[PDB]
Amino acid sequence: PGPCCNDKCVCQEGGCKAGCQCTSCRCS
Ligand SMILES: [Cd+2]
Ligand SMILES: [Cd+2]
Ligand SMILES: [Cd+2]
Repeated sequence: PGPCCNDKCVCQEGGCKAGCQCTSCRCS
């Protein structure tokens, strides 16, 4: 159970989660 973009920038759609550490999706 990790974050969302640990191995999947899921912002392009809606796969992210309440743990966006990645830096390639302007989540909020
Ligand atoms: Cd991302
Ligand atoms: Cd994310
Ligand atoms: Cd995101």
